[PDB]
Amino acid sequence: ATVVSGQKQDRQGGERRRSQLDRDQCAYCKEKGHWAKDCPKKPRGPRGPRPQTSLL
RNA sequence: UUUUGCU
Ligand SMILES: [Zn+2]
Repeated sequence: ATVVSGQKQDRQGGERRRSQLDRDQCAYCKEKGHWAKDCPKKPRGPRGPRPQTSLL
């Protein structure tokens, strides 16, 4: 696959209180057990790799 | 809406 870093302006690095984000919690839905990267509410699947919807 | 969490 292709992967290239374009340009940047304001670097990222969010870190300032997270309620109680547990090491075994989700920072997406707020679920306990799965990770955000494993959140079943992620813009992935079942078919159609394209986040950020356009039409309602 | 929420990935603000090292492989
Ligand atoms: Zn989740």
